[PDB]
Amino acid sequence: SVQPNFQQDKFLGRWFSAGLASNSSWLREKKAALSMCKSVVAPATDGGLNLTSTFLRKNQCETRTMLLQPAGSLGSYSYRSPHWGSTYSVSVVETDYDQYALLYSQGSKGPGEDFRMATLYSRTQTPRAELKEKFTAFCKAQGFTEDTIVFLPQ
Repeated sequence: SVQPNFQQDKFLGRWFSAGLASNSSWLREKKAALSMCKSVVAPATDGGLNLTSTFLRKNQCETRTMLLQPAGSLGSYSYRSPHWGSTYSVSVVETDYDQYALLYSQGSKGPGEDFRMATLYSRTQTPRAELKEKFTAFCKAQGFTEDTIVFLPQ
């Protein structure tokens, strides 16, 4: 399921990763340890997106960029992970552009085929109660149990 009439240009800019859910234990625990991270979304040369995330380690702001390649309909992408020998489908399931986006990622090829993750993006570092509830309900609809749902603190 993809956001109808998806406007990629309105999805650009600064977002904060405010929650996630996944069937991968270690990803949930690590992302929890990192806290909310800033993401910057910019158009890529191939018509898709560059997603640049930053996180703090020790005295340092580390930068990571993921190329989300267009996968055939607006709002859906594919991400190739050389380190994990795998390719993943990434969809913007729902967004209002100015406050939130709900994303869903699953493995599509390689050993990470089984992987699944729901992600909450907010335009601010303090998502409102109603958006946290939306996200919990989104995760539940995607089969994630409440124990796999994690809100990332600022």
